[PDB]
Amino acid sequence: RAQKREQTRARLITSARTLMAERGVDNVGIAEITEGANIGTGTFYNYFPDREQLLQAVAEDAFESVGIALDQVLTKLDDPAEVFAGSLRHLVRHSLEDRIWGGFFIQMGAAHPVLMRILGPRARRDLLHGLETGRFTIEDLDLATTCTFGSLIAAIQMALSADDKDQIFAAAMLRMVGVQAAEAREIASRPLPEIS
Amino acid sequence: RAQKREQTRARLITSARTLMAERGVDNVGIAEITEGANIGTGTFYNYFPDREQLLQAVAEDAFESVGIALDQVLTKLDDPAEVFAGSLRHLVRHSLEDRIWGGFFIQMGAAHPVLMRILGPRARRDLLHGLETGRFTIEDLDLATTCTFGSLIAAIQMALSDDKDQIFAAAMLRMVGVQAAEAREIASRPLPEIS
Ligand SMILES: Oc1cccc(O)c1
Ligand SMILES: Oc1cccc(O)c1
Repeated sequence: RAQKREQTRARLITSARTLMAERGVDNVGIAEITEGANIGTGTFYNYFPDREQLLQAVAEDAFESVGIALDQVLTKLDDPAEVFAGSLRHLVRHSLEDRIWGGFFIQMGAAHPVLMRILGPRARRDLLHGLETGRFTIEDLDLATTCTFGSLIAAIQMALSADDKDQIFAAAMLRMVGVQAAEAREIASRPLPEIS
Repeated sequence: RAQKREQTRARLITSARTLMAERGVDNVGIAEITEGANIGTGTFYNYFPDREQLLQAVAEDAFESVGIALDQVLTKLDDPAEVFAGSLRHLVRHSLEDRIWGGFFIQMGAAHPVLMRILGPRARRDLLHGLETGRFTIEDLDLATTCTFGSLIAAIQMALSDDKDQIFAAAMLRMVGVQAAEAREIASRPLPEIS
């Protein structure tokens, strides 16, 4: 049935996440994942065409969780520049602390597309907000959104293979959207609201 | 000696580029490539472990050619901002007009590392100069250069799906501390022909 497939995909996603969180997205095979979901190994490809799709579902789950948490806290700040900066700083910190996250930004070339499906609409919103209040200067909204995540990935990959890294990165993104060079740094250094 | 091994590698690179420039990166296999280099299909793996390494070498060849060209023109301008902007615009224009380039950005996950090792040092140089001059405001030179290419890739991928090069360059200027208002002006000045 289609209902059986529905819950199995869900169980596989849960299995993959639990295992990768412990050992790394790169150190878990589908045999172990199918075991965790309680199904025959040779039956995996009955729910996912390949490994990548499953990886993407796990990444969506991770990014969406933070996205929702960010929408709960951050947006409650008045300065659009702080909302955007704070959001970015949380992503960077999560990347340097979550085993599974670091794995997404390195061993996954589809990180960008996933980030765009889940956090893109949120970032665009935050940027549009800053544009409407004259806080930001942006010529193309979609470009700023996609470049932000392209930069995030590169930024996290560098940091991972190496401290206010999050602050420095956020400042650069603030400057990219039209914030005075000196002001940007200050805004990216404001106390960061707890995300947990 | 293994000197022939080196010659073959070079011939394979030449073959892949010629073929991919006419048919597109994704429509050319080991079969066609080895044929252009005049060797058997199977012997391919005696020169490259995978098709991916050859693809990277072809991209290196294309990025280096433009890098060298830029080093002999753009760098002659007096405004560091315009040197950086113009260089980025050439990269965007090539990406949208050259069949082979489009393929590197939407058919190769190693785009960033290849760009970073060939153009990275060049962009970093131009950014440092602009930092010396006080034209830019950058806290971490490596971060700025790796972010520029991260952005370039994303920007090109989007475009590939009227003056997009100017807009991209302006945003990068803004990212490095250039006044939002004067950024678009600099990014719209006549572009010096690279070749
Ligand atoms: O959820 C997000 C992610 C990145 C930037 C932002 O403003 C919001
Ligand atoms: O060769 C390059 C490529 C991109 C930016 C730059 O300043 C130089």
